[PDB]
Formats: sequence, structure tokens, C-alpha cells
Amino acid sequence: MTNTLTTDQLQELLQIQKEFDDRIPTLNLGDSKIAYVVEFFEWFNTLETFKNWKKKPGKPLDVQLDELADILLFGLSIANQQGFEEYDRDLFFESFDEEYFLDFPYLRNQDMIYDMMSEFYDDDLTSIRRLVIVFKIAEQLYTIDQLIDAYKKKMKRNHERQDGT
Amino acid sequence: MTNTLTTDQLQELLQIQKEFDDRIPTLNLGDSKIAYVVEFFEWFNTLETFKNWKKKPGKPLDVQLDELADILLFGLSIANQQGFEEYDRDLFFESFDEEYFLDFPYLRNQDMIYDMMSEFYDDDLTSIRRLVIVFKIAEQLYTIDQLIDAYKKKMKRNHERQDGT
Ligand SMILES: [Ca+2]
Ligand SMILES: [Ca+2]
Ligand SMILES: [Ca+2]
Ligand SMILES: [Ca+2]
Ligand SMILES: [Cl-]
Ligand SMILES: [Cl-]
Ligand SMILES: [Mg+2]
Ligand SMILES: [Mg+2]
Repeated sequence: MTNTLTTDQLQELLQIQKEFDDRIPTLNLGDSKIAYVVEFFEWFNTLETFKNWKKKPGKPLDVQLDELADILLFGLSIANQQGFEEYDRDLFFESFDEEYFLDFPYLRNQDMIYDMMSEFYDDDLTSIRRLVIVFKIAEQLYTIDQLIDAYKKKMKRNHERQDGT
Repeated sequence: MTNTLTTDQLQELLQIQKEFDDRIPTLNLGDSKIAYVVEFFEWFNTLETFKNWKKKPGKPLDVQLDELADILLFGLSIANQQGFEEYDRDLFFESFDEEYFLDFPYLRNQDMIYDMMSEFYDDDLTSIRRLVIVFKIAEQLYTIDQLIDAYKKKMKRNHERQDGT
């Protein structure tokens, strides 16, 4: 568990997503952006920081990671659809390294979801920012390693589905 | 007729396209990319460098410019849909300034269309490259000024249509 993300790791993830999306003819960037937000809320719903009525709020770790991996899926798809070049990659690592406001205590505050919504309805939300958000969550609440593992598992199953196996 | 393109001119064009596309709910990046290529061939068909059987090949200048403006329309739309940032703009002006192979005699060769097709079926064709192509054609065969004029005229009519006037 390095809990770090390398250039080669990111490039591999983008390549994995690309191979799967190439098999989706109706691929629609506007729809992918909406799916990103919907999947984000589903992940947020597994964290359960607003569910005061629960004895043990928070779903099992493997469930939370699986729902987080959905956010990553659409984040990678959106990046690929917009053309993720070497200079986009550099800006991503700079933005990721120097993000100051997405740390553990902030992400554990249930009011964080209002800030996220303020980003989500802005036309100018970048594909880079969407990726920074999902990797900071992994880095801060989980590990980047488990997120990558859950996503790769999911995509293997996804290829089996589209293969009819 | 400066036959040049400034940063402010490009930003204005992108803003014009953005306002119009915001009124198109079914906006689909994959469809816009195909439309770019189809409109490209329509413009090429007005140049008529392959129509050996004509006495006066080439349609009137205003027709050629109008069809070129269609290429620009989809080129701007694709750029906007992919998120055209300040660094994309800088790379565009560098690519445009230092393009060596899209000059007048090349563009007047009817075999140029095979090279274009080799670019058009490549998944990795960038929105920047699509814009470099259309502005070099304007610069070399027409002027950038007439292209901008034809596009602005077209978009004014387009807003009148979507306004129901
Ligand atoms: Ca989900
Ligand atoms: Ca891009
Ligand atoms: Ca046309
Ligand atoms: Ca972009
Ligand atoms: Cl309740
Ligand atoms: Cl004939
Ligand atoms: Mg650094
Ligand atoms: Mg220069």
C-alpha cells in the first residue's frame, strides 16, 4: 500500500477505460458527466456521515470502495472523451499534489456534499478536477491502492458481461 | 484584411459557438466529430480541384466561404465540448504558427483529401488540430477575416432560426 499514484498507473487506468468504452456505441459525454454525479451521490450514501439514526453508520469497506470505483470509471471515461494529453496529465498531478481542501476531516463532514454540488452544477468543472476529487477521496479515506484494485476487478467483470460470459 | 487571428478573436468565436450549442439538448460529441468531417467534404466539393470536366471549377467565393464556416462551427463546438483551456489556446497558436504542410499549393492539390481522411479516421485527432486545419485553409486560400465574417453571419441567422424569427 504505497497510497500514491504514478504516471504509469494513471495511463494504465485510462487505457483500461478506453478499451471498454470503445464497445459502447451510444457513448455520450453529457450523459457520462451526469452519471459521474449520480455515482458520486451513491458513494456518498455509503459513507453515511449524515445518517445520525444509525448505530454503525458506514457500509462495509468493500462496498464503499466498489461505489467509489464507479466514480473513477466515469471520471476516466470523461477524461478520455475529452482527450487526455500529456499536458493534461501534468496538470492533474500538480492539482492532485497541491490540493489543500480535500483532506480527511473535511471529507468526513456531511456538509461537504453542498460544496461538491456547487462544483457539479458549474459548466466549467474540468475532467482533471473530477479525477482529483476521486483520487483524493481514495488517498484520504481509503488508499489509492484499494481503489485501483476495486476498479480493475469491476472492469474485469464488465468485460465478461459485454463478452457474454 | 489582416489575415491574422488574435487571442481575443478566437475567444469571441468560442463564446459565440457556446451560446448556440447551449440551446441544443441532444448535443453529442461523437456526432459533432462526424459532422465536422461531413462538412469538410462539402467544403472540399465546392473547391472542385478534382472536377476536371468543368470549364470553371470552383464555386463562387461566397459559397466556398459559407461551407468553410460550417467546418469552423463544428470545430469550435468540439473544442468547447472538450473544454478549451488557456493552455489549449497556447498550443493552438503554436501549432497554427508553425504548421508547414498546409500551404496554398498543397491545399490546391486534389490528393490532399486522402491525407485529410488519414487524419479523420484516427481516434486521436485533437480538437486543436481540427481548428488548425480550418484556419490554415482560410489563411492560405481565402482570408481569416472572410471566414470569421461568414461564420458570424451564419450564427446570426442560426440564432434567428432557434428564436423562431
Ligand atoms: Ca455506484
Ligand atoms: Ca483534450
Ligand atoms: Ca456545409
Ligand atoms: Ca479539455
Ligand atoms: Cl429515517
Ligand atoms: Cl460526370
Ligand atoms: Mg509535485
Ligand atoms: Mg509564435
